[PDB]
Amino acid sequence: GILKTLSAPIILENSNSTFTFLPGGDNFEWIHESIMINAFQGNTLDGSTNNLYLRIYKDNSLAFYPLIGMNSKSTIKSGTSTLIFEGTAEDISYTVTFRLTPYGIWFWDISLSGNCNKADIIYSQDIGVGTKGSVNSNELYLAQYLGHSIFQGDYGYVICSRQNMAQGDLFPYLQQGSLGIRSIAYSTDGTQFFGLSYKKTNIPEALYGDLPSKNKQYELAHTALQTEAFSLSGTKQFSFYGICKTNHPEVIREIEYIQELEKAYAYHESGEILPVNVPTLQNIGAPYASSRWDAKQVEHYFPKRLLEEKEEEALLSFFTPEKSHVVLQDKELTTERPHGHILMTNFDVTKVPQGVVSSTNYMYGAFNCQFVVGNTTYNKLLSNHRGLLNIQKDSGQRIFIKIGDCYRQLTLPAAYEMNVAGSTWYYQLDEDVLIITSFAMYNRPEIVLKVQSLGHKKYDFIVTHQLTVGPNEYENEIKLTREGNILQLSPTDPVVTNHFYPELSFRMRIPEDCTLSDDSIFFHNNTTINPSLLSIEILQKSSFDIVMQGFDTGNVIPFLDQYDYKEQLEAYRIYYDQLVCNFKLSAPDKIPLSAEKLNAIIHWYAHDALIHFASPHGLEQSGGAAWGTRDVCQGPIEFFLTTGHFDLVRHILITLYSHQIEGGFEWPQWFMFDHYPIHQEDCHGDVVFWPLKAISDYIQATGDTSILNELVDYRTAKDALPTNQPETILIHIKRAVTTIKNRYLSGTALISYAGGDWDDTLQPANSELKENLVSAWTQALAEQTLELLCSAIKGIDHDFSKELSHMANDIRTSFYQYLIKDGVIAGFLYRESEEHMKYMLHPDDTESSIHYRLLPLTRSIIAQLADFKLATRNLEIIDEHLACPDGVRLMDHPASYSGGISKIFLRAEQAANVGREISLQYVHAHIRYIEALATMGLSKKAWDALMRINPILLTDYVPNALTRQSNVYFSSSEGCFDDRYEYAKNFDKLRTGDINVKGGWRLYSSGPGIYIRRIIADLLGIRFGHNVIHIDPVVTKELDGVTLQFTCFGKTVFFTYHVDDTMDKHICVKSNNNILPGDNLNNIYRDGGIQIAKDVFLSAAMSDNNFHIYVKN
Ligand SMILES: OC[C@H]1O[C@@H](O[C@@H]2[C@@H](O)[C@H](O)[C@@H](CO)O[C@@H]2O)[C@H](O)[C@@H](O)[C@@H]1O
Ligand SMILES: OC[C@H]1CNC[C@@H](O)[C@@H]1O
Repeated sequence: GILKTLSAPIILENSNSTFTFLPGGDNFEWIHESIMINAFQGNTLDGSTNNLYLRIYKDNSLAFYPLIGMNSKSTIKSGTSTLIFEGTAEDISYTVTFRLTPYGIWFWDISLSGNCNKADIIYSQDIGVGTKGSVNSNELYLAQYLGHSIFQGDYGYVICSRQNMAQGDLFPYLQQGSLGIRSIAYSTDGTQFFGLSYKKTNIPEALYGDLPSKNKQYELAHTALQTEAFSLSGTKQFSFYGICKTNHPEVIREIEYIQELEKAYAYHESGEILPVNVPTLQNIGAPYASSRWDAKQVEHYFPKRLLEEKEEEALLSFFTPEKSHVVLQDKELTTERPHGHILMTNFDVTKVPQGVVSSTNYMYGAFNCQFVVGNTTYNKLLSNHRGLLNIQKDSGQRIFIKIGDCYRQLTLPAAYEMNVAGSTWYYQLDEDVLIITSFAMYNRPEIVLKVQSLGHKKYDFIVTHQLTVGPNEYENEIKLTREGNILQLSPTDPVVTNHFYPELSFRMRIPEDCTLSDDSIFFHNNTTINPSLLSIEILQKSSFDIVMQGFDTGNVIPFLDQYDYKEQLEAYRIYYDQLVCNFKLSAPDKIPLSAEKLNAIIHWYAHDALIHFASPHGLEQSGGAAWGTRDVCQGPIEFFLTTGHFDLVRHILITLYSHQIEGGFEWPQWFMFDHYPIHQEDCHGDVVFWPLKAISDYIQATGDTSILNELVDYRTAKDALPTNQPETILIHIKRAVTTIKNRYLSGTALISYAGGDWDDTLQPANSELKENLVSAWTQALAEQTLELLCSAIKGIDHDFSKELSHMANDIRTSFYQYLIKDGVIAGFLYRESEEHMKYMLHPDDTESSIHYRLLPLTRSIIAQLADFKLATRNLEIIDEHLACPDGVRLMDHPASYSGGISKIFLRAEQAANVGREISLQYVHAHIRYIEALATMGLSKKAWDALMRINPILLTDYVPNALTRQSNVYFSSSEGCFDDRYEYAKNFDKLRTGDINVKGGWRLYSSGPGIYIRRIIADLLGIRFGHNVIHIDPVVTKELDGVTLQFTCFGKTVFFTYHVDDTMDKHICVKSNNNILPGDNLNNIYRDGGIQIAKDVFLSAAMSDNNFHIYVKN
């Protein structure tokens, strides 16, 4: 069987515009010249996110009715550019006329007939305002750059929106308002309209009240307008309108296009407008959310609880001794981002993995989205999760359960339990509990769904699956075959449609007695709308399973007889223990809370880091697949070096060097690491340093200078294909170093900024800024990297090593000579020539509102480039200008924002949303601050900083932090500022904790891996070198008497810490009371740690594996 693709059957056209709808009149794709206007495509079971609601007020009730889409009771007629919806709501008769005019302008003309005392209308419209590709790739991201301006016109509120992030070359625009009726209130974000409560109730919260009339610049661009209320006795008529422009290079200052709007309003099509068939749902009800569990029920299902989070004495979340994290219903209804989880199969940890199976799931009944095998974008069976509030709830795998006469889609459970192997949902039903589990198999490319009635009661179910079989829903036809209870799914025309994985297939094992269809079973007349919705009806069962297999290379394996969760959980526990070298903190007395948070989080961060490495995607950032060049060089390499996964790092490095670009001899920004030849050949200015630093770190850790002699190819810039001109890794390095030498500004060793540094929002706004800026952060990184390379290469190429030392020293000299003034490292220097220089992000830049930058302060310290005086000053500057309760900030003031046009920096001046790097607390940079503090031996500050970004019981540690998912990494911390203007004005509230702060994007980040390295290597102080162990703790007094279990060179040992201010030496290490000999480490800021030979360490370990570490702060 060939599954066809969904095509929207209602197609409205007019000059430069194609607006399509599903048969219920739900929005599908609204396109004006290449610009997609809506944010979300409707689906055949939920409809679309937009609507028009009639509300009727009575003395004892408020009622609300959708007028459009499949949830209205509307009949529909269509012409070539017009739709007419007709129906009744109570005893009001209505018509809604949709018009698509030639002017990139549309209208919803409403007509109401009847008799009632008080009514109003709410207009509701999700908005994208980007190319179709940008919208599809990430709606949240696109929304962040969509800047809303609010005005009063003739008929109250009008909302004008400019997309600040370039779409092709264009800055597109929307305007929305009302005509013939006043819009008395407005909102601009989906969180305002639907509310968090929607995730349980399935009712938009705003429908019960008044819109707030505030512009919230967040991730769910969603315009709502509320009319003045009116009585009806007779007929009343009025319209809403929209305007789309593909390019509006200026900032928005006023209502525009008034004359065009008037011309468009006179527009009517000449053609006939004829009835069309509207399909209707059959015995399908509203969604089903579980009732909440009370304290007694929680206690019964979860008797053993740790790290309990409570708010007003109600339990929100907790951890278990089995290493699970459990989230109770009330917590999800208070987190702006939805609780979720990524499952990933195990792989051989000595090699770069391939064909790794992954799946995403979310608390609110998204049981399996984005099931993939290998490439997370292309090698996909199930559609991605989108949005935040589950308005569109048809993606991936979903479950309907028959309650009374009606199938009801499961949404919000009573509890949601995550472990590294699986997720479990607990739904309270009438006198029963339904348990759903989606879990990864060990050693097999499988995810398994199990459904179990606890009371062994029988139910009817429909399990739906929005198929892709490729990167996107609705894009390609699918080949589906069935042999008994085994389905096989694969792309049609696999060689051609997939040159690179021509054998890509999937299989599903389905229950014995089930029937198979598309969405036809949902509809009264059995009409198929979406043929790629794979529906499985399972009648009168108390349990069932669906087993899902992925094969990137067609190595099909038979299904097991029994699929047991517990066995997988046990195998994954061991794999994750080994991955972190059996890390475990203990004490004989009460373990300190900080240590208890580290034991709980270490395995969660290891999982996040391993995903970031092997299966590169996140929760919000679903579109990844590739390795970022600077990304793989940080989180994964630092994680793997810390835990002794050296063979893996070697293989990563070989793969990485194979992706260096022929000719330019830099790296791409990102590249696929599988068989897909895709990369981004244009790079930022810092990227080149990262593979150089990483190979040098690898060489220092292992002594494996052999890597330098490996013969390794390059890739071509344009088509990302192998060049078949291999050279030694040493020569790869020499070529990359030449690109660095050629960046010196003339007369100096100042490294030109080029395409930007670490901060992707700080790309230069023009070519003069690109050529003439110098990033002090980049300068410091260069110095550091070239010094590290010098050492790594010293034994192999004496001469190149001397040239590397000269470079590093000249860079060092220029750093001190040009980038420091009055003891303050400037964030940037602008140097057109010796005669025309200007500091930026420095106190001398008195024109600017920004006078301090974090990044150079931390990197200069990490590298031991900053002398003690400068390091000490750096820390005072942080304390006085950058330090907040939620961590250290990237600058002392926000980047400029003046309506979206860039002057100096690109995305930093374009983002309308206070979030991501624009939040100024980008957690990765805070982690480098921790690293800097550790380098300086400042244990109190370091451990305090470690805790400020630890999501476990975060609200207890940082009182102004809003709670968020406690078992996942959060990438940023942003003040609750609705727009950039308020953010600038009341910025200082961040320093003093007088504004709440909330978490950013989850999971996908270098953070988890570099956090793990801070914990183990820098703070606990256990680091590895060539046949040596380095012991160099930076611990507080509360770690006195605490022990770390850690596997060293394959031997489990126990490091017990003693903090002793009265010692003579800085450090002493003892086993069986014998002092271990070794040499002192080099550190310009404090007394160094100790280097102990591996044979010596291991010999002591054989007699007594309890090492006692005496350290003086
Ligand atoms: O997706 C928005 C996000 O993109 C960030 O950049 C990407 C990076 O995180 C990822 O590792 C690679 C490979 O998939 O693609 C991109 O370079 C960017 O740094 C952020 O500013 C944006 O928020
Ligand atoms: O701009 C800060 C960071 C954002 N995510 C990708 C990283 O490579 C980058 O440094």
